[PDB]
Amino acid sequence: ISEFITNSGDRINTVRGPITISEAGFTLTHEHICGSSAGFLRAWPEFFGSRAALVEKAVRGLRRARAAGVRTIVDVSTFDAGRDVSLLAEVSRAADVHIVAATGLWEDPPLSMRLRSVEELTQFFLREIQYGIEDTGIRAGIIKVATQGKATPFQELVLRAAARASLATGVPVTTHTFASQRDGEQQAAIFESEGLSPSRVCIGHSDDTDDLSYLTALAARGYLIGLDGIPHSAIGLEDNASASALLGNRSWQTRALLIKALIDQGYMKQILVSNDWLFGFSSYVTNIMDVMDSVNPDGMAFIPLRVIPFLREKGVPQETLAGITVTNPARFLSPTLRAS
Amino acid sequence: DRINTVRGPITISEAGFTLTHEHICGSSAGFLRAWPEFFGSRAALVEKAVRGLRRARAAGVRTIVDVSTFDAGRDVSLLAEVSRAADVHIVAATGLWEDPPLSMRLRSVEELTQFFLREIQYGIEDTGIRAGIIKVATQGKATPFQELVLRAAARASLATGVPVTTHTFASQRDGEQQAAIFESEGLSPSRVCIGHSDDTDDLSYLTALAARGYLIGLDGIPHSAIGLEDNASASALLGNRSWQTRALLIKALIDQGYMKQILVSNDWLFGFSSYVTNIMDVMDSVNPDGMAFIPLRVIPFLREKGVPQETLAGITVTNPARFLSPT
Ligand SMILES: C[C@@H]1C[C@@H](O)OC(C)(C)O1
Ligand SMILES: C[C@@H]1C[C@@H](O)OC(C)(C)O1
Ligand SMILES: [Zn+2]
Ligand SMILES: [Zn+2]
Ligand SMILES: [Zn+2]
Ligand SMILES: [Zn+2]
Repeated sequence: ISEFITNSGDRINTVRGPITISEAGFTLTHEHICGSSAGFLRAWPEFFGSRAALVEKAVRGLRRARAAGVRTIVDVSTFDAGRDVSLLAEVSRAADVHIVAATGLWEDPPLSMRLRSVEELTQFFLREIQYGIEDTGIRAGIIKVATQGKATPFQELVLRAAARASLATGVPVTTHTFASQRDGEQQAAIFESEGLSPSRVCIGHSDDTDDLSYLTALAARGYLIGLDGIPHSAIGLEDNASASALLGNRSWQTRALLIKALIDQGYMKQILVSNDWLFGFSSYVTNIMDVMDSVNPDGMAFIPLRVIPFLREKGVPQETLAGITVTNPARFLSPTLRAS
Repeated sequence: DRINTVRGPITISEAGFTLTHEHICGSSAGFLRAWPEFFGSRAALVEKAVRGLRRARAAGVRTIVDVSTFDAGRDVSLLAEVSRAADVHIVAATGLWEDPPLSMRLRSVEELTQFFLREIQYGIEDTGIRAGIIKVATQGKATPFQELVLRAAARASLATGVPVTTHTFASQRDGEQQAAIFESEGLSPSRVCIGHSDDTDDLSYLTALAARGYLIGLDGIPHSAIGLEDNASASALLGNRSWQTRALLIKALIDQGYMKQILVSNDWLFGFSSYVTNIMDVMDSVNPDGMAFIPLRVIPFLREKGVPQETLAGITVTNPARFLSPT
């Protein structure tokens, strides 16, 4: 019954305010409006043509995803990935797509973050969840963290501060991994040393690897497996070294078949899927957004328009695909009880 | 004729006594807006900076050059607010310091030139406030990216006439490599201040650069960890040379004939988030005068050493105006 109930119930924070869990609907759990650096969009909007050009590009892209069935995206851009929550709020309103904003730290923290203690980082993450981001009043609904191989000492602090903020607020944790180095195992160990429940943790970029034994072992422990970069592929772009380095040479079909493999091995309930797409991208080489758009014009609509029909023909029932894209994110994003 | 400040353009005669290397807040891009509670609050930081700039003003300072770049967390709206409430001109900076994020580190020399030009010719962010100086940095041998920033700074200076000021590891003679790269771009040494030059005691390094026409930034005079020897982080940042030792380098360059090329400052701040947490309180505990340290302590020290008032006015008024005046 309660799955049909919109006008009451528990709540997820978005850039437009709280929404009920049922309103979230089809949710992409790892996306970006703009992948940048802190303060960069405000200091140099001409890098993106203009701020207005970026807004208009993002609103059209979100409308394309919405027409394909998407109702919510989780923007896992942190402070140091140049998250501008005022941009998210504007494009969410214009496109009528819910956007959940993130706290945490990604792979480019400035000195003012790198020098902080685990206690200080915990207060910063709590601030963005409990008080709001900057002076906007918009509260983060997820905590994003990152490793790229064996964790640095600072990255361990970030992982611990994220676990502590999650336990205190109930909001979930989502991670960036170097999947081929099995980063999720060390992340899991640190999270579990802090008492964090695996069901509150998504081990991301897990479709970057073909090692099913690594993925199923994490899923068997209750971790969520983020198969979040399905359209990332430089096939056909072999003469472009920067695009090949970033997007890899594994096909989207290979990445998507990992979704079916986890389903076949009984781990449907542990799967989250996404595109890891963006509408602006300044933290890499200059032409990269144009290159990515030439590869995947569907943008964030790639999961519903391409991946779902591909898995359907492979025999995955629609109800299973709806469970992965609607129910699984709703359980992930719904805050748990605060500790104490 | 005019110098751009955070309150708009001013004429050369309005600059007056000018501190040429200062910071309202040493931070990181976006950090003040995202975590103002690190500084107590934004309002507390404003109040502290206004009290400090008002004390400097009462001591005779009329202008400071805030050499905080994008990646040092420059918030030009903060600079404008504090400048207005203390009635002290503030010149803002473009360029890049020692902590550029990926979106900067990945850019070409042409792209960086366009960014520096934007902040000088158009304005910083959406504020309409234009930079009046370009800040660059090395810490020993330049990284490949730092070479790009030095060349972009030279190109922006040549296009606009605004000067370049540098951060050095002075004991590694970084000014020599900076000079080499600048001159390979056709930049005049008279448009360049080699900063943190009081961090070294090698007079021959400084005089050779000044004999080539460079300006010499003796800009961290009150930086000293004397009395803080049990504090490893303060000692590493501030050094164990006394302020008197740093100030005597001013007199030495005067005595060697370079008074027209000396620029003096405090390199002080009112907030400081890019280092260890307690550092601003520690620094304030050894120099309560803050930015007033140059007029209240260094000036009398040099006057007792026999430096005439006309020479000290030349260094603190004439030189900064000549340096900041475009082209
Ligand atoms: C800012 C984001 C982070 C991660 O999702 O990688 C990509 C390349 C998509 O950039
Ligand atoms: C932000 C400023 C930059 C440079 O002047 O170093 C100090 C330590 C004084 O911090
Ligand atoms: Zn990532
Ligand atoms: Zn991402
Ligand atoms: Zn410096
Ligand atoms: Zn400085």
